[PDB]
Amino acid sequence: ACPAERSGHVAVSDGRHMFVWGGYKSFYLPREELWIYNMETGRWKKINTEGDVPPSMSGSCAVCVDRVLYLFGGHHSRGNTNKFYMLDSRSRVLQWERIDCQGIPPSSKDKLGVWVYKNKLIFFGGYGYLPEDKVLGTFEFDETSFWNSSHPRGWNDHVHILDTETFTWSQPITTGKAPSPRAAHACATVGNRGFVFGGRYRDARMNDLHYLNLDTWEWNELIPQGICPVGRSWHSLTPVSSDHLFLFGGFTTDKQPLSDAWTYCISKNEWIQFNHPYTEKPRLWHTACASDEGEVIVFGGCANNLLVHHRAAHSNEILIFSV
Ligand SMILES: COCOc1ccc(-c2nc(CC(=O)NCC(=O)O)cs2)c(Cl)c1
Repeated sequence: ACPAERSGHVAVSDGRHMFVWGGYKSFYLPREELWIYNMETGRWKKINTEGDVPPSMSGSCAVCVDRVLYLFGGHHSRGNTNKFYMLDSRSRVLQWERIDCQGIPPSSKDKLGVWVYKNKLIFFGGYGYLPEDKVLGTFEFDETSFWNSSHPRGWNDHVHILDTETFTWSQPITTGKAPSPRAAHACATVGNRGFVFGGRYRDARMNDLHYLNLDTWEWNELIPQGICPVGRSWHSLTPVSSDHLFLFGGFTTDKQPLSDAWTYCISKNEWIQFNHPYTEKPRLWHTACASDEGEVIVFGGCANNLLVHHRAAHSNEILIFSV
């Protein structure tokens, strides 16, 4: 009929159709299901996948390139993973493919972000286990995870490249000052600039903005003039044009669910707050996808503090923002 409510799912789009997989609610959602939303008509459609179906997961990182889907990472019932999957959505019953990649993969983690640039999928940050061996960057343990679970976890500032020409992992030699290790940040790509805003680190949910030059591997920090959005994690950051990123929702340091929306103007280096009718619908750990008609499609996520699991208000609403 319609997709069940969920948080921490993935959603990717080609501008017409939005593909939704995974997430959890109050147990993980069925791993074989793939929900497809038509951005032009508003109808959903459920299909069942086969092949090397990934385990049902929260916090995975997914992209849609040339109508083929790539999925990295996430948290399943036995923990975090660093496996890589692809799902060709061009043609026949769709088959997931686990890709045995070459090179040193990233550590097993979730709640990260990715930038697409030509043949490269570029992943940044996240939360998961200590890397099996030293990795270019820094890993910072989360104290609370030691006593809660068998395997402690922590945040990282790693940058990894999966080159789709050969499916080989590598780490670029970056210059500049990289952002601190973080998870639940939001990543967005415009041209050769890989933007990242916000995220959780230590005891803070941050408000800084940075971009990585995807042609020179140089980190730059952006300091916009005037009023800026409150620091947050579990928010969405979506390119809406060559010159504007759309920001919505999330979760403050003081654990307040957010319903504000902003546009970040790249050319002017300025934030502009966006009026919308969903002020009473804060979401965090939702997804957001841009349509070819200048809209942003938000789905799922939780309306309150999802860390109180027995009171968590997960959603299956579609919120349309006209930009
Ligand atoms: C597998 O079911 C999902 O339910 C959850 C939801 C959240 C967490 C946590 N994530 C962190 C790391 C972080 O930066 N979290 C982002 C932040 O704190 O703003 C600390 S607690 C966990 Cl383990 C399980």
